[PDB]
Amino acid sequence: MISGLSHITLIVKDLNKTTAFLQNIFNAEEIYSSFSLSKEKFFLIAGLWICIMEGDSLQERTYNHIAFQIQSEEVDEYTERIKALGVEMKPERPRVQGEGRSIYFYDFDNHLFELHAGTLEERLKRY
Amino acid sequence: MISGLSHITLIVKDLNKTTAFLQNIFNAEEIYSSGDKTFSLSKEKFFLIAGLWICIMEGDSLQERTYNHIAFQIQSEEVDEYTERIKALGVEMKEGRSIYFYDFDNHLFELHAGTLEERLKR
Repeated sequence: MISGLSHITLIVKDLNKTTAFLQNIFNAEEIYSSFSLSKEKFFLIAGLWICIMEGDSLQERTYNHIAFQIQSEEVDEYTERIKALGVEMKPERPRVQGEGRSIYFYDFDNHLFELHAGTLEERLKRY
Repeated sequence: MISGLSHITLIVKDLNKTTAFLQNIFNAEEIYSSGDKTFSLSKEKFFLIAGLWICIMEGDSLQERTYNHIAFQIQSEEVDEYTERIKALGVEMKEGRSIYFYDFDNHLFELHAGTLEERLKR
């Protein structure tokens, strides 16, 4: 069986610019930096290992994405933080009852990120 | 501050085919299903894989393959086992430490043997 999540790998055209992005918004803690076969850095974000690699590859924008957990009270604060950095944010997404609030925004390489204030239990409860 | 991972959302063309893929390889447990084509409401399912909430929504597959991907952890002793199990599904694969393969929607997945924590020793 699967032990769990190992890490998430994102390819970006500008590693230093993305690094700043992650450190500002996610309080990402760099724990590794690339003789290396590629320019990459590993960050620890809320217990999750995120690997960023510099490269030309660019995935078209889609709803395939990662969602991090935040508390309801923090929605406005993160909204202000994203707004401050001029990063593109999505408008309010339609929701069903039991589905908590979320914020959606992009990095500089078509990666959509979600900050979700809801829970799985609430979602399944009504269900 | 961000307390951790909430969930991972993937878009796939065939939800029933993907569900089989998830259950077979990752021992994914379906815990939720919604959708009503007569109500113009697309299909969506929730699965639990090693305690992780995975949301799957039916839609378009990724247009091209890129190195952006998710990596799940397994045991080193399990590398050969998972290699063969993946092969049995006909999906394309790119006893070491990492297995790379795609599902039917151009999503690159990685099965990593060992912990990145231990990986740090370059």
